[PDB]
Amino acid sequence: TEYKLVVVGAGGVGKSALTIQLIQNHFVDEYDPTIEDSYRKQVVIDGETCLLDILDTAGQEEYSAMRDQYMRTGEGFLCVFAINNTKSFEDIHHYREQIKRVKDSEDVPMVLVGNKCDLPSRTVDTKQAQDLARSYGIPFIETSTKTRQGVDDAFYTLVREIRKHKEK
Amino acid sequence: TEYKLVVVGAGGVGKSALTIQLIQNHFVDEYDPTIEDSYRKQVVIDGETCLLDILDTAGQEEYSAMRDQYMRTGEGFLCVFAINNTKSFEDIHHYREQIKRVKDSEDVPMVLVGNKCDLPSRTVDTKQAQDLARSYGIPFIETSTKTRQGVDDAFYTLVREIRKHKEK
Ligand SMILES: Nc1nc2c(ncn2[C@@H]2O[C@H](COP(=O)(O)OP(=O)(O)O)[C@@H](O)[C@H]2O)c(=O)[nH]1
Ligand SMILES: Nc1nc2c(ncn2[C@@H]2O[C@H](COP(=O)(O)OP(=O)(O)O)[C@@H](O)[C@H]2O)c(=O)[nH]1
Repeated sequence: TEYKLVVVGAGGVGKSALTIQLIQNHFVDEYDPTIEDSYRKQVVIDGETCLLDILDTAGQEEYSAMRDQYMRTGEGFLCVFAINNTKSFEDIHHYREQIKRVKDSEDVPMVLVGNKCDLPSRTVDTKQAQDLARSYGIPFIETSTKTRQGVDDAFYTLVREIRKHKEK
Repeated sequence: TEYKLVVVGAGGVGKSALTIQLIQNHFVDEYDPTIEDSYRKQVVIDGETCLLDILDTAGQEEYSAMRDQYMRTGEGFLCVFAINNTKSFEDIHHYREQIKRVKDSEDVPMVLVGNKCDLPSRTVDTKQAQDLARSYGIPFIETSTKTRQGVDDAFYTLVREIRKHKEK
């Protein structure tokens, strides 16, 4: 019964960087003698075993058949833009709308993430993003994989959102 | 109407290299005024529009929730090992068995691919792989992304296998 987390957003916003850094600080080896080699790696976030996937829509993924499958399988979504990329922020709404459509749900656990908050070349203000998150009813947090600001908190917040959804 | 191709195999066998090289030689821009920016990139193989996905089970993908979803969505599978990696050849059968189980089908279009055939350090003989492919009833081809040997033929053969399956 793992929690299934999906990281979504425009190309180049830092989805891989965020996910790698999370794994780096939260993976453990678990003994499980029912599997071939007797040990498996898992990620534990806020007490929950989590699966992690990245949904990219550009580049090689312009050729993928899997977008809607990622949206159906994911239980909560980190919706990532970069604070120095206005287009990436503008693209968020499309992602959120597609997820809601594919999941046929108005209550999907989500956290809005403004990554690269170490950069001095900001074009998306914290207030713009907070306003967006408030409209959606979801948390917003700024992150940087360079300084580590916010990264753990973004994923832990998403886990708490999934947990509250599952307890409904 | 798109043919959905999935490249599967152990980490490091060359799945990304094969897929990138295929895209490089077969992508086209298509005019489509129904979509946002009026042009979309597509891959055309043997006259068919194809979608391309890579199923990796190790590394970051040890944490993925999506393996069975890739297997359900894919219509044909390139099962890739490397000719200098005996373990990757040994791992093929497990992949094939899982695909058949998930798809609940004895007739799944597949091609067996022995990649890195430019390398002089061979530990998997062509006969070993041909014997495996014959048992499965599927084509086998050796490829190299370094010399380009076989790469186009592997994907074109898979498209023909899917086509014949769809005409049944
Ligand atoms: N300054 C800065 N660069 C970052 C940060 N996170 C990622 N990057 C860089 O942004 C680029 C894109 O990151 P990547 O993880 O590949 O993005 P993805 O395409 O969304 O997976 C890379 O060069 C990363 O080094 C961050 O918090 N700050
Ligand atoms: N010599 C040789 N190396 C290859 C070939 N295809 C891929 N490689 C290398 O093998 C490594 C793994 O390739 P990659 O595509 O990342 O494998 P994947 O993990 O299966 O996606 C990389 O260093 C590639 O450069 C090939 O045909 N010949």
